[PDB]
Amino acid sequence: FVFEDCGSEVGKFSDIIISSCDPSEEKCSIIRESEIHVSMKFTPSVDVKNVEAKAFGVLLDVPVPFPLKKPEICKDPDSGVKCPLKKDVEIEYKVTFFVEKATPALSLEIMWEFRNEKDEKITCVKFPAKIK
Ligand SMILES: CCCCCCCC/C=C\CCCCCCCC(=O)O
Repeated sequence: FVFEDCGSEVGKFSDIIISSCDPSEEKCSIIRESEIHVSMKFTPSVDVKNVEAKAFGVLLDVPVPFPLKKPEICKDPDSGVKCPLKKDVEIEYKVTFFVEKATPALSLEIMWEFRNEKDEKITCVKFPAKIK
């Protein structure tokens, strides 16, 4: 599968790594009852004062918004990212989350965005996943 760019206007990403899956697969396997480690290498094209992350699961061609626990990336002590972000400098975001047993097993497209304080997209990543 491909970590597709779903449109960003104030940055780009170069690499996404999800511990439970490899891009050689048809869909990204997300294992329940396990810790998932996610990394993104990205570069803002402008100086960024604050970052708010957004996630969506695609259903019926419509991206449905899903709540994140720590959307203010720069204020999360474990993210590895400190604001302000400098223009043209590649940095890396890190996050670990645990997928509960109570998580339904399904296949869906995931859309994941980092926005700045101005609600402009720094990154937009889209990929197919299978929770299994
Ligand atoms: C309930 C299971 C959720 C399904 C797993 C989604 C997998 C997508 C992988 C990476 C993009 C999401 C990154 C956000 C990490 C969550 C941390 C948080 O709650 O802020």
